Amino acid sequence: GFRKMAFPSGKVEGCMVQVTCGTTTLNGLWLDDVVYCPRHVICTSEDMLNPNYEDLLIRKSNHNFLVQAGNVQLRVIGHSMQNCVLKLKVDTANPKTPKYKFVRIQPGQTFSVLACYNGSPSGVYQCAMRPNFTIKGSFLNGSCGSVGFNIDYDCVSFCYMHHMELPTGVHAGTDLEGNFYGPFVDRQTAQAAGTDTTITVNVLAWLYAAVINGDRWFLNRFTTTLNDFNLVAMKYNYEPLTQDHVDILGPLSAQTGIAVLDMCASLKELLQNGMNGRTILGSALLEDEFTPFDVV
Amino acid sequence: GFRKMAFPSGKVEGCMVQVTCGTTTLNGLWLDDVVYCPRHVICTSEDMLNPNYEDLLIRKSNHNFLVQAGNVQLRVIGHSMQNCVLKLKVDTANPKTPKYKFVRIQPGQTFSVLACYNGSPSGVYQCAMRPNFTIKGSFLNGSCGSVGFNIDYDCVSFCYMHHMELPTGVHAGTDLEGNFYGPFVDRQTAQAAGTDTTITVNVLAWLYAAVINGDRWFLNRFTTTLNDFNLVAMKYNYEPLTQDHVDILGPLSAQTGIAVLDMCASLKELLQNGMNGRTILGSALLEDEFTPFDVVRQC
Repeated sequence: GFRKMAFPSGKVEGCMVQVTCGTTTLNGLWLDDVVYCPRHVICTSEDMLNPNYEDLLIRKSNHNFLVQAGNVQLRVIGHSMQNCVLKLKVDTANPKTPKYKFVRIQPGQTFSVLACYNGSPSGVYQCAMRPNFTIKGSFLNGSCGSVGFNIDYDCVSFCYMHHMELPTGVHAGTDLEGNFYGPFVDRQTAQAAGTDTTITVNVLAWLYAAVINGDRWFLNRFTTTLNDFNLVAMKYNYEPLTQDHVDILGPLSAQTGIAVLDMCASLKELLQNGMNGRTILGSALLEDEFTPFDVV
Repeated sequence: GFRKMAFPSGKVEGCMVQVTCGTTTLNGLWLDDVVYCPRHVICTSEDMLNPNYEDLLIRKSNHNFLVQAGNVQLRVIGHSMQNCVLKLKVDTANPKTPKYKFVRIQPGQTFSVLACYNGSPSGVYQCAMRPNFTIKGSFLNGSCGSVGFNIDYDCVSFCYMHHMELPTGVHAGTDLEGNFYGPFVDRQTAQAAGTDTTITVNVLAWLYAAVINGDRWFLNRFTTTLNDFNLVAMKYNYEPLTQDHVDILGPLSAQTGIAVLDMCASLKELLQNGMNGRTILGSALLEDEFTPFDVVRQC
């Protein structure tokens, strides 16, 4: 918990391509002989109020789509839709295609984002899917989109594709089968995310991290109960805690000797009172974007 | 300036190898037909207090060094020391060598770090060189080193190579010509970094970013002198502002309508009042790891 690290992006950098239809250019993902991108790329400024993606797409032809892989143009030989992602079939398969799978994550899980600006991968950052199903991303100077992923050995797990900025600085998107995370639609219309909350089990995992790293000043002699803790949590805008969360933290409790409900008592008192001038793990903020697995 | 973003690491990943000497294995950088790595790889555990690097190196021959680029073994055909870096000549140039250059940075400047854990690249993060010439990196689960860079257009600027964790959590290292940043040496003797101060010019550039994104609540009607600002800033462990910092921010004060010394007056009030509970650019802390250059790119 020293610093929020992202996975190295190299395996993903060679899958990014630019996709143009009309005036709209944005980022696509090129795997085997298929390019994936948000289906809203076929829309024009006027289509976006309330489009019929079915209709507009049947009126589209292969030569309407310009796909650039660097300075190499890819010829589109087919297209289909799968929920909110358009699949463009291309003449050539990507020789840089890594071992990969598509997965869907849950709120509270973390991943790395390779962000597009000005038509190329330009930034990488680590983040978490919020409980309101948004991502607190960087959108400055707009964007050309982004892809979220994890690396598990040689295998890349793609878990997120960006579709839109929300009125707040946050982002919403889909998994790679085009299913949205959260209660959003890919139209131009009033949409606001639900209330965000702090991800409690990650905060706990992060305090476990500090104790391992020697920061121990917040421990106290007391315990609490799930029910007593959860009533305090809801008051402070923190997610409830379940027996599953307790189970998942069990390794950290057995390694450290601090029971989970004993550490919840520490977290309970940190809410009500605060850090004063002491810091945890060199940070004076409560971090909730480190998962248990991340602390390892 | 919402998220601290790092540069995509791929051009650097193709350059990381693994140098072994005796029982020590750590990360090296393979550019053209040279491998660069910390000279202390030739050190026995006994030698770390008072190592005689010239004595230790004259006693090595080329096949003492084991260089592995993933699965391939590279063959060492010569070696030389250049300050605190070992240069290992190998018989095959790296076919993945990017356009690159070696630059020495100054404190306050930012760069991305590709961190080696368990013999391979495994994490990437963005940081600044602190004014005491250390990095608040991340040291855990058996580091094998790291390499710092910026990417501009398509050229990689390599600026940092990690050598040691200091007894604090911070890390210290050299540029790629082997000169240490700061007053450190590559021996395990008592070394302590000077006080870490806040990089005043980066906070100001951040604040300008926040005005540009429409946050204005911290602004006040006052202005200050440079010498009065610096007198107050020092009592909070903020670096002093120089005239060069003022000029460098000029672009932002033009775009924004707020003079530099106007914005300093607002920073003075923030330090005196705290943020209450409010936030700037989403942050509840004053952020000092974005440079004016970083800020003028996004804004």
